[PDB]
Amino acid sequence: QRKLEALIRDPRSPINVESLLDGLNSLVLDLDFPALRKNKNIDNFLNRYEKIVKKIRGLQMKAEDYDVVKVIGRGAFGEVQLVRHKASQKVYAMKLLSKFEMIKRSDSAFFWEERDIMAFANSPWVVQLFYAFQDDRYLYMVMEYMPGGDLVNLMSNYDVPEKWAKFYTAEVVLALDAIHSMGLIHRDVKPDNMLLDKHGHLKLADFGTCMKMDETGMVHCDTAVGTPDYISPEVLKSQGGDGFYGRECDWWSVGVFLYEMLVGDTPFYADSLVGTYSKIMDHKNSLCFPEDAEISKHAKNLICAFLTDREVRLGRNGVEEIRQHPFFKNDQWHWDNIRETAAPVVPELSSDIDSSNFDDIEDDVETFPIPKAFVGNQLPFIGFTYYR
Amino acid sequence: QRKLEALIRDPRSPINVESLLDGLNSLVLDLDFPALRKNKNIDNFLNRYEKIVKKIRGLQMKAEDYDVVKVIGRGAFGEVQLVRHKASQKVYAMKLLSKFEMIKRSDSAFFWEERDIMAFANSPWVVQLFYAFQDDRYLYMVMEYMPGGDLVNLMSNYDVPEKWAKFYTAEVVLALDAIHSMGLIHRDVKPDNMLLDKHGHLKLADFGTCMKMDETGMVHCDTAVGTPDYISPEVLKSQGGDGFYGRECDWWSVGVFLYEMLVGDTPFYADSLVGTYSKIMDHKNSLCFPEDAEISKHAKNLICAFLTDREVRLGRNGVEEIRQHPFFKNDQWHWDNIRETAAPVVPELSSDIDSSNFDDIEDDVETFPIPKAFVGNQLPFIGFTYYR
Ligand SMILES: NCc1ccc(Oc2ccc3c(c2)B(O)OC3)c(F)c1
Ligand SMILES: NCc1ccc(Oc2ccc3c(c2)B(O)OC3)c(F)c1
Repeated sequence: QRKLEALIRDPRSPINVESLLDGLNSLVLDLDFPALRKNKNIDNFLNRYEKIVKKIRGLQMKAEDYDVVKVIGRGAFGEVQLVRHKASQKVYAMKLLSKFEMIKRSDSAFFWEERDIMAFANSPWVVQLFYAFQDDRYLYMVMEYMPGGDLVNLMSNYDVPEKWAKFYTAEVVLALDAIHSMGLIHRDVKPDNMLLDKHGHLKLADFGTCMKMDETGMVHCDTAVGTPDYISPEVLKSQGGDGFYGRECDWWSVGVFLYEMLVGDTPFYADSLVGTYSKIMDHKNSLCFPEDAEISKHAKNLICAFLTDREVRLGRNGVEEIRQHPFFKNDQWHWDNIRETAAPVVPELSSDIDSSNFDDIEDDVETFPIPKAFVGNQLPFIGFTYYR
Repeated sequence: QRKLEALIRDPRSPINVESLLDGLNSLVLDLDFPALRKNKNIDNFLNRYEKIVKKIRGLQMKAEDYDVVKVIGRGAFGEVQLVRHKASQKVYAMKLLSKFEMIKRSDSAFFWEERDIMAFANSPWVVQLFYAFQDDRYLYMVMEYMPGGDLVNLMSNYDVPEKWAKFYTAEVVLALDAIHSMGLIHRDVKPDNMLLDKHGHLKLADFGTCMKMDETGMVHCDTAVGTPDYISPEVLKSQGGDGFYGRECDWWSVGVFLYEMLVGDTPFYADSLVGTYSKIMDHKNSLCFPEDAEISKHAKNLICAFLTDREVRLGRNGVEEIRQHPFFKNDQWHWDNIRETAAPVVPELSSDIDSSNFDDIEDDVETFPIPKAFVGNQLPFIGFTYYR
């Protein structure tokens, strides 16, 4: 009778208070309908709790506590908004995820690992999450705002020297090492999910595709997860069932990354997905540099090191072999202190709501149909709420 | 964001932790069925919480923490058991209430007031409740054990003098005054629900029929609640709709009580319910003493005082008029100290599990059918769990 309390005090546990509240709240949201209320038990339940649940809901953190400055990103499950918290006037980034879409597109569990990583990493490479909350429509995540934009934007606005590539890649390595050391594989590494902070130092951003490893160091996965241009071949083949893979796959991607950075296009680019896949599987005979784009011998090697079968891939036998590859030899920074050194491009920013390093998003509302019997659409999202 | 915590810390509140747990637990109990688990959302929910809920359930207080010494009472919703708590070896009385029967007989909300009264009265006249807990089958209430039995038993085993009647009635008065002062009407006063403690002093026992009063001091009730022999006529007539009644009705019953005690039969006894009702409505011309049973002039008056219309009933204008009625004049005790004086009959008891003052109960299992859709049978019982 003494453990239990600590169970509920524990911020990491699924039956800590906020989750329990999520419970009453999601239960109520999922039972309060005229059709279901024809059931006495459901009716006489709601009469008891419908009131205090509303009150609770008010005391909670809510979307209206924040001003929305501007939408800095948008995708198929929601948006990311620049915001300012009213009472404190502090600026944040806030990710909205449509509960309606997640149910519809049957993809309603990809955020747990994102939650816990951002909540608990306590790492300079992992964008921090301060609060996680929700309402009948969305999930919200309040994050430290990374004002530097992403590496896509940098590469879109720069011909990148190696001196720089050596830096950013280095930082990607340490970042991926942190996640790996937490027992997780990133699975969707790419400049898109690499954000530069106020000083121009990377943090990994989107973790919707993360997965925990075995006591060994592997994942049994039967679905391909990732983004065509950067998917490694071990992960592509896993699709066809019985796939047993590990962290090596992220290093593949770190590979493509550096190619993209230096050469200027992706190393398996195509006019199609089939044309990207089929060519990634032929990585042996398909990877090739332009003569004109003269990348160095050391840089050339690091790429090919990553771009090969998993059994021979740089990183197969530790991160150490990666770190001490000679392409990372330089005067500017050591691996002890890279993130406290003067990054290649420091963001010019006017104010705490300067979002110039992000593109302008357009702006151009769909909710669940009323149920006739109990379907339980809010059940997937119980345990999501989190307070610093 | 600061109130809320205190809300949940508050033992009186419905969203205090135990209730929240009751929530997850009852949700799980009501969703874990093959039929419903064909619903993805319900399935993928249970997979997350089914495990820790079981663990929680183990850490909880449970029926197996108690030995069952013997069944000291049984009725249509359950039993009352003498018990001993294993770890502490302390004896208690424990009331079981069948969840299955309460759903079936559509009477699943009569225990809340019983819970709170016994939990929170902090009164010598109100049997104390130490813990309230539950499982898929029953509700359990762990109470201080009243080893003296009830006043039915005493009257069954004694020709009662007035000196005694003056005492017990007195104690009933103070007891009913306490409940009244808590904003509640008892509605089922009768010796059955009067238990003598170790020293032979009354406490009121069953509160399944209690009701809170208005800011005025009344109850709007359209159902007759009580037990034929002791129902007052105002409450009988309330049945026929539009009944507005108050605490006076308990004093009616305190009336019958004293009659039963002194004369030896109930003052509206019959071979039937119709014969009991119809005769209670004629209380004007129907109440009458036996000449042989010579009750005193003062005692005679107190009865008739209670046994009359509500508008003229002793107690209509306060408890004071009751207290200083001359039938209560005596040398033994004052109203300041009655309960610390030497009761009329002190229980002879051999051990802490002596239940000689209770009858032997026989002993001669019916649970819910598996649901096909969500019905919510555990919803009525969310918020019942309580720990000292
Ligand atoms: N897979 C593409 C992607 C990249 C980044 C995403 O999230 C963001 C976007 C922008 C910012 C942040 C987080 B953040 O913490 O500061 C600014 C995001 F939601 C999706
Ligand atoms: N309406 C009849 C009735 C009377 C008393 C009831 O409960 C009991 C019975 C016996 C005991 C207790 C409580 B208790 O706290 O000590 C002994 C009870 F459950 C029903």
